[PDB]
Amino acid sequence: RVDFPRSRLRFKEKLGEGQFGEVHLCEVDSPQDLVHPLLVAVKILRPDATKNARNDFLKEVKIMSRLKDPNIIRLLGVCVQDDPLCMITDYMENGDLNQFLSAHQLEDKAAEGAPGDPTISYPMLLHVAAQIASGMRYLATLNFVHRDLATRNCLVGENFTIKIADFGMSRNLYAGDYYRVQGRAVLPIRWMAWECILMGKFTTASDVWAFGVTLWEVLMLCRAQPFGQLTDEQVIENAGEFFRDQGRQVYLSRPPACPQGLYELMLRCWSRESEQRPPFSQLHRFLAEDA
Ligand SMILES: Nc1ncc(Oc2cccc(CCNC(=O)c3cccc(OC(F)(F)F)c3)c2)cn1
Repeated sequence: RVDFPRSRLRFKEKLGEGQFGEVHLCEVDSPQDLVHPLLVAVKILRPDATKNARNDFLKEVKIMSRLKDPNIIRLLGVCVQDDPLCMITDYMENGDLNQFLSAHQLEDKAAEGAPGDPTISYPMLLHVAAQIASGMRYLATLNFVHRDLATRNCLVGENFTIKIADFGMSRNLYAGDYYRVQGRAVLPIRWMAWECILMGKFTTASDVWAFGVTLWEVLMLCRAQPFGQLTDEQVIENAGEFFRDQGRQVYLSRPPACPQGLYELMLRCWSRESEQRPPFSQLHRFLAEDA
């Protein structure tokens, strides 16, 4: 099945960089002809990319080809017949959600405002969170497990639209969010269900746990790291307390912006029993309909 026409991509700005690739903002004139212009993001494999990096790139494209939802990153096209390998996706103009919320302050306003405005309202936070829940609801229907849900992996577009993505665990900006040990998978422990930390297997139910923490982030306006006053080792030992179930495990505290009713739903996402955690359809309905 034919590549996207590589010649159509007019490169404008370099958005980001990794040791293997770089991401660019491109515009596409006359998107009408493709069966004023469209902005897209493209990830391109750098010419010095190892054999292993190329393989990972091709697998990433295949994985991404599964996912077709308004609130998940979308694979618009590819250029892989020739080099450099190219992956084309939605451009989300307001960047990653963690940096976005970090730059905002909470205000009680009836004005929807703009993503550029210095403040954001509580109803809008609920709307951000609902969109993530809706994305995750879709992934759950495919039994697709994300494994790294967090605000650093979400993107914000015009009019506060949200898309879930996955940028890997290697960005220096978020190094503090990962627990690294020689010979082991890198783990986002502060977002991980206890059974994930102890046994290393991920499920939709552990994605629900991570969503609870992602919700906590959003309601904190990303002002502080989950369990930020505790060390990595204490976070890992906390998973042990969940397993022993002697009532000594600890939870994230209620954000100021978070009403008690919503907090109680958040706490359910952190149920010891995976089966007692809310399904994403119920999480989505609560945020979309129940404030
Ligand atoms: N400004 C701006 N605008 C848009 C932008 O986005 C991208 C730009 C270039 C490349 C990508 C794709 C990265 N790969 C994934 O996201 C990925 C991979 C595997 C599974 C996966 O599952 C999931 F969708 F469920 F998460 C997701 C996104 C970034 N910056």
